Amino acid sequence: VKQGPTSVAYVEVNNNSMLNVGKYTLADGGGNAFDVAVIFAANINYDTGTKTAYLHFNENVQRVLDNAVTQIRPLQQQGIKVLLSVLGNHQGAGFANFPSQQAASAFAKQLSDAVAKYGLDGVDFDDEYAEYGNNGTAQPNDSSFVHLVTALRANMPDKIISLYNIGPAASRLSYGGVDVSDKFDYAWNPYYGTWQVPGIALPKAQLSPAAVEIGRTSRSTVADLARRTVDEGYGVYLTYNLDGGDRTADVSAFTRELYGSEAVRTP
Amino acid sequence: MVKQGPTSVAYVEVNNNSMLNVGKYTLADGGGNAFDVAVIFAANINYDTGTKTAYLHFNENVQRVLDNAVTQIRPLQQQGIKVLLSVLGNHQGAGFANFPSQQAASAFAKQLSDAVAKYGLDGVDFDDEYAEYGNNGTAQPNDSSFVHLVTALRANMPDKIISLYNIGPAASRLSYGGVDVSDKFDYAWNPYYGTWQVPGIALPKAQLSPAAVEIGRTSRSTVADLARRTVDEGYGVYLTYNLDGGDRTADVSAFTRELYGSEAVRT
Ligand SMILES: [Mg+2]
Ligand SMILES: [Mg+2]
Ligand SMILES: [Mg+2]
Repeated sequence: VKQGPTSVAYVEVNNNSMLNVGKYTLADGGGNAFDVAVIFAANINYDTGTKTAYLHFNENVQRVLDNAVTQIRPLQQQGIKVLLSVLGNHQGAGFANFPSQQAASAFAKQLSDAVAKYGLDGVDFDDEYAEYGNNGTAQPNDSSFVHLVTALRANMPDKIISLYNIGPAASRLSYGGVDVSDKFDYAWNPYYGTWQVPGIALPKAQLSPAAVEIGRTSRSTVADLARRTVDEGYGVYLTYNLDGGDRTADVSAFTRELYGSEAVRTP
Repeated sequence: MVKQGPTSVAYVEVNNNSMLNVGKYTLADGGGNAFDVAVIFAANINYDTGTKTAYLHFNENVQRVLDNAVTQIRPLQQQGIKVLLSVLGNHQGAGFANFPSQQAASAFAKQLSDAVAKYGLDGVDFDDEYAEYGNNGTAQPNDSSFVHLVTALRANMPDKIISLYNIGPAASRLSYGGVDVSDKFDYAWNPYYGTWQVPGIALPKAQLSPAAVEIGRTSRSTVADLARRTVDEGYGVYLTYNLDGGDRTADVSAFTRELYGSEAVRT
């Protein structure tokens, strides 16, 4: 019954629980304050012996996935999609420097295998901390990310793929006559506290020019950025770092503008 | 063998890293410092509900760095590197923009100047985040508090450095009662790491850093691009944040090549 744009919440599972995303609803009965929860974050690692990238989960990320039944399914039951973000991890392998289509495809299978095993709704790409060049890896090239996303989308035609619009991967979305922009569901501004339209050939309904960090970004700014989201006709609103505290006022700061309603907490 | 180029600045999170790393990077051509200004991040503004009076608060690590200034600070100053103390909100309602009166703002300013002199610092940096205006029965930001505080502070230290992290309520409230305090600052920089945003402040370009980079997270190519744009366009400051204890020779040289025409070298 809620109508406005799609709300997104990155959660740093190293410090906080995914379930807090589901504790905020709209006073006027519209539904959840948040539409998408993102687990931050899995990693892309490099195995120097085999000279091969692989998907890696730290102790915290692995705990959330292993406990998907208490840590994920309840959000999904409420209607909240859950994604896994993937980040560089200082080992030289990154989303933009796969040496070949087959190599990018091997990684896509690992991502899609993880989405399937743990019942996830999709994946989010964050191309930072890769440290391209460590362990004798190559610098970014023009084809790696297009190959990777092309394979992932073929693997998961029904799942969400989203882009944290930063890093070398973000500027390499077209290769060999294929622009993979329409293979993403969403793209959003990575600079928390600011408004910045992603220059990506995706419709406005799937873009978040605004990005805020709950608990740090001024409530004045949260509200203004959500008002601009609606005013200019955009369809996504990115938030990061919701914790376990009482953020009713922080959340209401944008639910007031996105949905015309204030937020209430479940406990 | 002197260095010609914009003044580079290094925010150091002392909760995790030592100030001394800032002095560990010199230029391969001439041996000047890669970094001209180190900023201890960060002291706090607390409220104290009894007195109803804001006070300068140091956390365990900041207190340790200041108490041990002889080994953590003086070596940098003796190497020619100025050392500033950042001040940040701390969730207790008092912030730089909601002092109720000139007198109370002047009282907090005396605490800052006193601490500058006691520990032999070179000045103070303002970061107006996390204050949580309204907590403990505090007021919302007003138009006068920050002008009063900066006027009193500059009166206390005519010879010291006062810098502005360009974010938060205080950074839009620089004029009141016929007094514009823009020229009372020595520097003002973009808070949005990874980006280029010229502060809209009535300071000369030589005292502005539109560039902001996080060492170890911002891509080296972005570090270099922003450093090149700083020289082009003619700005006088280049802000870096979060230098750690690892070997960041390639990250530092990424900007020193463009700022000063020379690679950096560690130890
Ligand atoms: Mg689509
Ligand atoms: Mg395109
Ligand atoms: Mg700025």
